[PDB]
Amino acid sequence: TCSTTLIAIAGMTCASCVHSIEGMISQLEGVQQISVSLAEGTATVLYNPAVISPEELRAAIEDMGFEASVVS
Amino acid sequence: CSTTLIAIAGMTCASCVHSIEGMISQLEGVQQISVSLAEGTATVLYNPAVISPEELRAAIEDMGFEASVVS
Ligand SMILES: [Ca+2]
Repeated sequence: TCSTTLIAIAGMTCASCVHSIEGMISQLEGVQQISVSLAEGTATVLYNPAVISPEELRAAIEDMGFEASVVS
Repeated sequence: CSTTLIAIAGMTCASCVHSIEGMISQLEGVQQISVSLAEGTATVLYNPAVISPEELRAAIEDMGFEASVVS
């Protein structure tokens, strides 16, 4: 079964980037779905914790040039 | 839900109005959309946890109509 993680993402200011983040993160092994809220500055990720971790997700987002933090 | 008003240029037929309604209304997070051909606008009721005015506007633009968020 999937777990959920909430990640704060700073610096998102366009639709293009929302879609780019969702595309990149969704394709990682174990990621079922990612919902980015441009309004709230967050991503909610449904993932298989046996194969990927919140800190791996966070790190992938950072690598795209956004500051990111696992909230919960 | 939140509400956004989007100005859309170039709506000059019923078929396009309905196309935009269909495409936008079916996006995840979108509860309702009303398009005004006379006023050149769409009013969208949406869940900001899931979708933004910026994304709505970009989706309309991707269909071939110039769009801007008014409020
Ligand atoms: Ca999305």
